[PDB]
Amino acid sequence: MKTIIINGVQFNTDEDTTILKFARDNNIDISALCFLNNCNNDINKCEICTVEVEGTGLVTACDTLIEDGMIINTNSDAVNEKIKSRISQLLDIHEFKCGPCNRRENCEFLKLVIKYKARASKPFLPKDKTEYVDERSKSLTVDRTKCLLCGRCVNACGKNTETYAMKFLNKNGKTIIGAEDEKCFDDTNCLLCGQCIIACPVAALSEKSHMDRVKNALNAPEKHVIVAMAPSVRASIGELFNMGFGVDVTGKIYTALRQLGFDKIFDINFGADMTIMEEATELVQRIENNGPFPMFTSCCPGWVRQAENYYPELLNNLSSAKSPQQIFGTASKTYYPSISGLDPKNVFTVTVMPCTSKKFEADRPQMEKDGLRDIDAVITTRELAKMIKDAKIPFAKLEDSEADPAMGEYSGAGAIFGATGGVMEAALRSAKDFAENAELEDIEYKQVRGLNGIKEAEVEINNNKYNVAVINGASNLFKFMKSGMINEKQYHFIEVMACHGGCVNGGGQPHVNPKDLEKVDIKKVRASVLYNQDEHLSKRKSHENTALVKMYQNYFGKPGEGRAHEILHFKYKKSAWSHPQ
Ligand code: SF4
Ligand code: SF4
Ligand code: SF4
Ligand code: SF4
Ligand code: FES
Ligand SMILES: [Cl-]
Ligand SMILES: [Mg+2]
Ligand SMILES: [Mg+2]
Ligand SMILES: [Mg+2]
Ligand SMILES: [Mg+2]
Repeated sequence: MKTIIINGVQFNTDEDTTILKFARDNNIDISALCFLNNCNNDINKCEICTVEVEGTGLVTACDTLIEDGMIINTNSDAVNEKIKSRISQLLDIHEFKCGPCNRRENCEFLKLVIKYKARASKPFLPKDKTEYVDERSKSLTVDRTKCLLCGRCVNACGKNTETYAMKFLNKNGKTIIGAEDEKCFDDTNCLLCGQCIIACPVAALSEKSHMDRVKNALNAPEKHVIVAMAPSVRASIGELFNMGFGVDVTGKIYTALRQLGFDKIFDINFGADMTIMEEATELVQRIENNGPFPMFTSCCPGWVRQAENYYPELLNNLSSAKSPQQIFGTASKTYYPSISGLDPKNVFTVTVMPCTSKKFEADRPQMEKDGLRDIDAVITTRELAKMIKDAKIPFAKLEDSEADPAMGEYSGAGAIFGATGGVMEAALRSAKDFAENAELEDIEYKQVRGLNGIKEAEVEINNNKYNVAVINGASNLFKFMKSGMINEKQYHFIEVMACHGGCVNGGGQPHVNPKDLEKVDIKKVRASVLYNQDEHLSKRKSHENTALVKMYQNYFGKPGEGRAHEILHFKYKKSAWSHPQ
């Protein structure tokens, strides 16, 4: 037991925790900035969490454990003057121009500036931003006129991926954040997962914009612009319209997309059902041939980059099915003209993703056929919200509409893709039916769901027991491989997601402030929307999707062979040998 006094209030406690956590647990306001993910910036503490401890002086609450006898003051003039001073020193290195800024509505730094009425000693007003901006990547952008050097991106990359692809760099005697040797992120071991963006409290890290690609296509007379959103968008975008967390906004999105001028409203969940058709067929092929094993999923481009960069010997074990994004895109240039009369060259296919790595996937040289890209543009959840707001579309008051069905219907198995273990569960629902030539009623695989980092299960398919794993976050892939877990038993099918929680926690998603993250389990609440859709959909197996069945019957043929394999599959170039690299 300890006795603590905070702002005159005595507490008796046996907790072993920091001042900051104890105070917040007890409804005592203490500000913080660089603290996130249970880490602060050890080499450059922001000190926004400063408090006074009698007999010690000023201390950082976010990294100081409570101790018996402490008498703490969080709101004295001296404490508040120190905090204001720290914010002022940050304004000295910050281009404070919120009007056109992409974080204007949800910036953590602006909130602190306002709270403490802080002002720079000397305004930072660079007349030209070229030297501060890196837009080389297909997925990420850096604007160092906004960077606080808070280290939250560095810490978050370490925690989420263990790549440490985001680093502190010494650029002629000045500290910046960036990739190894100040290279373009894409040319390093970076996965392009954008977890560093999600951790950034300001507009310093962003997605590489595709909004101009999209607007130019919408305004081109002869382009027919398809749009299709990822599973997770419908569970997330409402947050950016003050609608709260866990709101299913599917119908409003379809309406908003029509109001933005898109010419066809499809859904990547249809592509999710296509990927299952192919992937479950491939798994059954491997089961009936008793190998090869394991098969890894290939639908998360952060994981694909992780394999290319660290485990290229596993590229030969990846499923060859394209991801829902790319498989949908391929079909949008082949099947869709065949049922519409559109000239394939005039089709422009746009996805809305919770993900920055998806932009790199869509821009891979070989992701095209006959000169036509599978996918022409990828906008994040954040970018779609901005497009809606710029168009003055009253999202929260829109009536619901439906997708155009031909490439827009989806089953409950497709619906769950955006949660960790969703691909696994969806794939098993079809694989078991295929292998057993049956229509099984027991389709829920709750043992692969949820936030555990490594989830294993034994499944019975056609009288044989098989082992599956769901790897939940890139750091957990490293743990599974480096610890030898892959060799502890024979795995047959392994799902890997780069973002912990699955795509509902992707790097293109709405930012959430640290206080809301403590109040709301964002990964669970966003995923709950998707599981709810599956629960109430009539068709809960990808192979029961009626639009999909017609597509295969009339155009692609049998999945997993022939035309479907020729067109809808992809093997990574780095799977084969080359030297040098
Ligand atoms: S990052 Fe925040 S404080 Fe800085 S200009 Fe943008 S909104 Fe304003
Ligand atoms: S890019 Fe963002 S998270 Fe990273 S140090 Fe700069 S302000 Fe902090
Ligand atoms: S995109 Fe992912 S791997 Fe690359 S620096 Fe950001 S968090 Fe690290
Ligand atoms: S888990 Fe989803 S959001 Fe994250 S990198 Fe992979 S595809 Fe993108
Ligand atoms: S929030 Fe405590 S040092 Fe930054
Ligand atoms: Cl249609
Ligand atoms: Mg620390
Ligand atoms: Mg220092
Ligand atoms: Mg148009
Ligand atoms: Mg193949």
